Amino acid sequence: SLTRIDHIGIACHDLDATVEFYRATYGFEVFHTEVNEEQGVRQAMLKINDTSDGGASYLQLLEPTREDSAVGKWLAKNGEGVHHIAFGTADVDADAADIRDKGVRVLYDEPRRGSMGSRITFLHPKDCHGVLTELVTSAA
Amino acid sequence: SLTRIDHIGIACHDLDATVEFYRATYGFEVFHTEVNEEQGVRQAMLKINDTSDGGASYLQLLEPTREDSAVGKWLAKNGEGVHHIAFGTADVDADAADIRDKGVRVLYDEPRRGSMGSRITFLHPKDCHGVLTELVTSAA
Ligand SMILES: CC(C(=O)SCCNC(=O)CCNC(=O)[C@H](O)C(C)(C)COP(=O)(O)OP(=O)(O)OC[C@H]1O[C@@H](n2cnc3c(N)ncnc32)[C@H](O)[C@@H]1OP(=O)(O)O)=[N+]([O-])[O-]
Ligand SMILES: CC(C(=O)SCCNC(=O)CCNC(=O)[C@H](O)C(C)(C)COP(=O)(O)OP(=O)(O)OC[C@H]1O[C@@H](n2cnc3c(N)ncnc32)[C@H](O)[C@@H]1OP(=O)(O)O)=[N+]([O-])[O-]
Ligand SMILES: [Cl-]
Ligand SMILES: [Cl-]
Ligand SMILES: [Co+2]
Ligand SMILES: [Co+2]
Repeated sequence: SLTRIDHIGIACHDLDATVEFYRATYGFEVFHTEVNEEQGVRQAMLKINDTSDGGASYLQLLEPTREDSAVGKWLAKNGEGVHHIAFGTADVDADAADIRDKGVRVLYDEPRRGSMGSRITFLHPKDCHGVLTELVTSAA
Repeated sequence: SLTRIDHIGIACHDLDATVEFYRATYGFEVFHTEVNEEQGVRQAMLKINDTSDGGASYLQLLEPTREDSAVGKWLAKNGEGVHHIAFGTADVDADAADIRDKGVRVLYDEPRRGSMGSRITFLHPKDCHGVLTELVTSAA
């Protein structure tokens, strides 16, 4: 089952500048930073709250590491802003299979590594009324 | 203080069809529906989780009631997808004044009515790295 909003994926041109914006404006602090070279992003997670399923909700700020990447292509076309939304589940493999069986395109055969060792997959935005939708199971 | 992600505002052409998509695909159900004629939207709130500040996190699906509205203009330009993000606070007036004092444009002098009697205001996307950002205090 999808039991929380896990995060909002926000694309930006300069991760350090946009991190500073969220810290200065709202008092949000950095929970974690990492590079995902497969995905072609440098990311920062800002934790906003805990959630009733035992998880948490974050802002995931993403700067592309290369133009030839999902986020690099998207920023070039659209400018900075919301790139995707992510829902948390205790079983991404099972939930992804159930959604594949409804005819919504699941972009990975098998979940891939995401933030903080999580396992993630994506649903095609053109099957989700224009919203790139991620499914995530936390490593813990 | 901004203590939760309150909701994701998602624009759609057909509220009933997009509600059905979220119900069929993810098992989300409708928590509330209402029309906001000032804002020019028909909305449905889908509750995803409760949050550690005592509040909750929703998907807010929005269909325009008129072309000449924030969401009608935006859908015509961009197609369906994420329109805004909303953060919850126990004092929208105080937090909005603190953010106005940082030079981020606050679009209302005074918070206006939002979902379920909430009081809301917005920050200009061009001051927030491309993200239309709402601040909301729940009526309870
Ligand atoms: C590490 C991690 C992350 O979140 S990494 C996040 C970055 N990685 C990802 O996004 C991977 C998944 N995304 C993708 O594979 C691709 O970007 C998509 C789903 C396949 C689209 O790739 P395409 O190469 O087909 O892009 P393309 O520009 O060709 O566009 C294909 C269609 O999708 C639309 N589209 C593309 N990106 C979109 C987005 N982010 N949201 C909504 N619509 C989108 C686009 O406007 C076009 O619509 P249109 O036909 O109406 O004009 N984490 O830890 O949580
Ligand atoms: C009831 C409720 C709701 O949430 S009601 C939600 C619907 N209402 C609202 O959005 C009200 C707040 N929004 C607004 O007043 C306006 O839409 C904005 C902030 C002023 C923009 O209005 P404008 O008439 O200036 O729009 P305009 O198309 O002229 O565009 C002005 C600039 O803002 C950008 N922009 C417009 N809408 C945007 C959005 N949703 N996200 C990001 N960028 C946006 C746009 O791309 C352009 O950038 P560019 O210059 O780089 O091209 N609730 O209960 O929670
Ligand atoms: Cl890596
Ligand atoms: Cl009304
Ligand atoms: Co993500
Ligand atoms: Co809203």
